[PDB]
Amino acid sequence: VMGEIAPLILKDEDKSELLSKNLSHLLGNSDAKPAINGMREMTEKLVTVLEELTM
DNA sequence: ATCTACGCGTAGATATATCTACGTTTAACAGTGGCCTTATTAAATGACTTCTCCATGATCTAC
Repeated sequence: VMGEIAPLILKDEDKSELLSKNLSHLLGNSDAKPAINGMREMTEKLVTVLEELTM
């Protein structure tokens, strides 16, 4: 996640400095929950980034 | 793994939103005619207390 999805999701940060963090900084584990499979904004951007990465 | 901070789920309190709809009979009448019983009978029979129980004085008779 922080290797590839984070730089495309987190727009303005140092990617190497992003490589040494916790998943919640970009996923938002305060919410998290199986609700990521729903229609939430982070789900939207994650799906967009995944679809762009693998075309 | 543990301490600490913070964002979120949630429950309680509150203001809001709910399209059709309207017009819902106006008129004139609410029987005009004639009758509202004609006959006849207005009981026919017999019965209308039944009975005692009397009041008073002269006379007979027993003690």
